[PDB]
Parts: sequence; C-alpha cells; structure tokens
Amino acid sequence: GEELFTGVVPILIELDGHVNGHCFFVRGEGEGDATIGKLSLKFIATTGKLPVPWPTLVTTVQCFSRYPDHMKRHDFFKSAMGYVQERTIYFKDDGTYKTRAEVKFEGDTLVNRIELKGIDFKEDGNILGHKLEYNFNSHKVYITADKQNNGIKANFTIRHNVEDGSVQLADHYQQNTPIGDGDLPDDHYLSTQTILSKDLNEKRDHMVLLEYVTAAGIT
Amino acid sequence: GEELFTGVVPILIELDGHVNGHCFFVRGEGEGDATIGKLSLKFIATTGKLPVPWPTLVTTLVQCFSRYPDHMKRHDFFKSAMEGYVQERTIYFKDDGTYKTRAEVKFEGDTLVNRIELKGIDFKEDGNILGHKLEYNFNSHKVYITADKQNNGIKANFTIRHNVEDGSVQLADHYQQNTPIGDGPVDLPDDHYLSTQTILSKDLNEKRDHMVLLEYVTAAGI
Ligand SMILES: [Cu+2]
Ligand SMILES: [Cu+2]
Repeated sequence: GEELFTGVVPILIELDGHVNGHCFFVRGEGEGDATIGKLSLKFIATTGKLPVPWPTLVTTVQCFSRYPDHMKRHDFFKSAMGYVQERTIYFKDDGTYKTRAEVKFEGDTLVNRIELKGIDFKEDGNILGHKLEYNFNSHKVYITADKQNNGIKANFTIRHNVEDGSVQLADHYQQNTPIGDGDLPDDHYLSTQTILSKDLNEKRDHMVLLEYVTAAGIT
Repeated sequence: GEELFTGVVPILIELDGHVNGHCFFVRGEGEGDATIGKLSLKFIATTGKLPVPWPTLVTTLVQCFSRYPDHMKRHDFFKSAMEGYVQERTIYFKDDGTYKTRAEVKFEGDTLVNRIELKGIDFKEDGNILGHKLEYNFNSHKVYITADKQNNGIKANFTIRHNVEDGSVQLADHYQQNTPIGDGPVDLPDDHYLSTQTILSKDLNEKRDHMVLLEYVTAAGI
C-alpha cells in the first residue's frame, strides 16, 4: 500500500455541495507526494461564484501526509490502498457541514469524490455573507484508533480569520473506514500548513492550494 | 406495513439534480391518502429556474400512496417495505438526453421521505428539454409492474408522453428497479399495473420557480 506513494501521484477531486438550498460543484486537479508531504491543487467552481467562502471547503487526501520512517506503522490512509471520510463541521454560532467522501485509486490518479450538505447557516452571517478572509492558519489533527469500525476518529477545530479581526471556529469531527478488507495506529497528530492563492489567468471562481503536512506524537 | 398508510400521511421530497454541468435542487412537501390514491404536493426550486422543464421531473419525484383495492392487498410491494425501498430509474428521452435516478423512500416519524439523486446526460442544446419547449402539462399513464425474485424486489416499464409546443409529443422511456432496504417479509406481486392521472398547477402567491401537484393512482390487472 505504501509503495503507491513512492513518488509523484496525480490527484482528482470532485465536490458535490448543497448548502441552504444552494447547489455548487468543484473540480480539483493537481499533484502530491507523501515522501515530502506536499500538495499542489487548483480547484475550479464550474457553476459560477460559490455561495460559501473557499476556506470552509478546504478541510473537506490526508494520505499524502508525510509519515517518518519511525511512524510508517501508523498511516491508515496508506494501508487502505481506499477509504471513506465522513465529517461533521460545527461552525460556531453558525451552520454545519455534513460530509461524505470516497478516497480510492483509479489507475495512476488518486481520486477524492465528495458530497456535502450545509444546514442552518445564517443569512448575512460569516459564511453565507463571505465575511471570511482568503487565509488559512496552521492546525493539528488529533488522530485516535477505532477498533469497533476498523478505522479512525479525529478531532480538531479550524480557525478561520474574519475581516473584522475576530476568529471563526469550525469544530471538526471525522470518521474514516476502509473500503476493502485486509492498520490502526496509536494516538498521534498531523501538523498542517496551508497557502491559498489564485491563478491570475483564470476567470472562473477558483482556488490554488499548497500544503505541507507531517505527523508527530510518537518519539 | 398496510396499517401505516391508514389515513393521511405527510410527505417530504428532495431532489439532488445535475444535468449537463448545471446544478439544481427541489424541495417537496405535502400529504397523501393511500385509501384513495390521492397526492397533493408543492415543489419548490430553491436554486431558481431549473435548467430542465418540470414535467420531466414529475416521474422521479412515492408509489406507496397508490390505491390497491381490497382484492389486491397482496400485491403492494411499496407499502410492505415500510424500513423502505430503493427506487432506481433510467429515463430515455427519445432523440434526446437521458436521466439516471436513485431514491430512498422510508418513514422518518410522521412523514414519508424520498431522498432522490439524478444525473442528466447527452441532452441537446435548443432541444425540447434544455430549450423548455414542453407545455406545462401531463397525460394519463400506466405502470406495468413485474416481480424480481433475484433482487427480492420489483421492476417496471413504461413510456411517458410529454406534450410539445409544436403539438408534437416528446417520449420518455422509463425503466425502473425497486429493492427493499431492510430484510423484508415483503411479498412480491404478479404482473399488474397502476393507472395514473396527474395535474400540474401553480401557487399564485409564490415567486420562486415551483409546481403544484395533484395525483390519483390506483392499481389494476387482477
Ligand atoms: Cu442567497
Ligand atoms: Cu448536487
């Protein structure tokens, strides 16, 4: 399973989005290696301007996260190889995201097909009002093991920067389970870093992504 | 599950829709009498004007409220699955794009829900569908139902007649498969059919793109 991430692997990402009766779709193309922990993706909104700000959709392909030589026994995301990634995103004082995504290989490209449903967001609120900065800070992904579902649970809170100077908290609860039968880890975490940019020659509503993710927690 | 449909039951309907790179969603609320075969629903396009004329969606947006007479109470697959069943369809529009449909129909307390997804493929620009050349009308149709021992469910085949502004007719071939969700004591039926009648109206005080529905469907063949 690990041997598939030895080098560059092309990425395909599709997102089915439904928030407060607004339907949108996002295509994601790019590359990424797990030896460095790098991701380079360009997301395109093929349905005009998004009804929600980009940074909220960032959180919803860990498998390209770098696991050091002494932690290679703890990468569920690679052992699967696919898995499904379910999430619930609690935006504080704001709506919520339910997310289900299948992540498997399709030949050369690694594919992440997503469906999300946004419920009870506030009009002229921080999300539906696009009062979010085009930013993203660094975060930790606290990962534990789940023997009951042969998978993994994880908890973290994302800090979205607001235009006024305050901070938005999007509490994330996620569950992952393998698709095919056939390695759960100990309590570790994934340190993440992210830059949001744009292609100056794309007229479509888009987002360029650069990520660096590594693991830690085990000496 | 006959006892559940004794009287009036509230209905909830949602349609996840994608047709030729265009996105839409539709909410449906209403009631239904299975003792009569009556349905009264009001659908709302929460996304604004659909990229597709309503009458092509009427077929895919709950065949449990159909009236099966007292001598046909052994042939209602739909009522008996209520856990619910999964209704899958493929709608071939003649000389036009097609529809692929999936839906889950189950009870969530008082109301009955169908959660539906659909994908539209290979439709023509300035066609009858994408060009909105269909009259806001509908005709009467028969639903021939057969048994599926292998998948423990049923199938159905029929062709829908959509009226065109030309005075012509746009055909839509429907193929469907139903399979129970929970392990069912549900009995399968002999070859029979449902006679359907639909009326599409508008709520005068609603500004959103919408459609009001009235349906009378009863079972026959025995
Ligand atoms: Cu709006
Ligand atoms: Cu959709």
